[PDB]
Amino acid sequence: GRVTNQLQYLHKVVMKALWKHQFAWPFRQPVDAVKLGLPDYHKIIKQPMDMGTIKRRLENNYYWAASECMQDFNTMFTNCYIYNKPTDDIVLMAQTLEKIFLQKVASMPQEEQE
Amino acid sequence: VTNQLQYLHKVVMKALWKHQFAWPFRQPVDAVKLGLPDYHKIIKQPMDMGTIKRRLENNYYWAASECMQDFNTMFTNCYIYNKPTDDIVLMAQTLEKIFLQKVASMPQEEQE
Ligand SMILES: Cc1ccc(-c2c(C)noc2C)cc1S(=O)(=O)NC1CCCC1
Ligand SMILES: Cc1ccc(-c2c(C)noc2C)cc1S(=O)(=O)NC1CCCC1
Repeated sequence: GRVTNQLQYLHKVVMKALWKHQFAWPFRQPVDAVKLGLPDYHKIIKQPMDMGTIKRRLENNYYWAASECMQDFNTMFTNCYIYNKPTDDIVLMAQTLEKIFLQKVASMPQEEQE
Repeated sequence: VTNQLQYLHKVVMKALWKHQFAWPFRQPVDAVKLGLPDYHKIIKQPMDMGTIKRRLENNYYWAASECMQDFNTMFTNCYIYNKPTDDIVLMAQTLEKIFLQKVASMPQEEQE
């Protein structure tokens, strides 16, 4: 990967806002399926993702393009909607964080420049 | 009309609308037709491409982020309502990836 204007933005503007949010705590580290008593979690969710993984990937220059990092955010929220029951609080927490994500993504620099 | 909404109409909706996986999303979920009596009990804001397109055509949106949320609600409903193993979820995941890909290249400063 590399460093771009868009990836800096996703790191310093989007991720920072999401990270500090009051609903963000369950999303800051990987789902610990053992520590939460969810033996079926990895049977259902084949691609785990979390903001700590995404953050570390931004810090180590893992992404080549902004959309790659955006895909990871989407996977994180998608896993949550897919695995949990519609009425679970975590679902509402993901939706709120996801809306902030889309709002902030709308204001990202238009041309990806290294 | 803003620059961003025209991008969402001409680039994003254009790509998504004509996709081979788009057909289940082109019109509102018809719960009677699809035999899903609990659909509207679980899903409280139904959303679909036909609605989003109609809205883009009739200048309903005041901001790009408002259209983006609709697209997002449409996909989120799908993941929340359906079983993880259903094909519709796969189809939604594929469309949403294109959405995000295109959205990453949208004009940045929403000017009227
Ligand atoms: C502690 C925790 C962390 C992550 C998850 C989680 C995420 C995120 N996505 O799926 C699951 C399951 C669930 C949990 S939890 O143990 O289910 N607790 C939830 C109650 C309401 C908010 C948190
Ligand atoms: C025909 C149809 C249309 C819409 C849905 C749908 C959407 C969109 N979101 O939730 C449901 C349920 C489901 C169906 S369906 O009847 O479940 N058939 C699907 C199987 C794979 C492709 C079509």
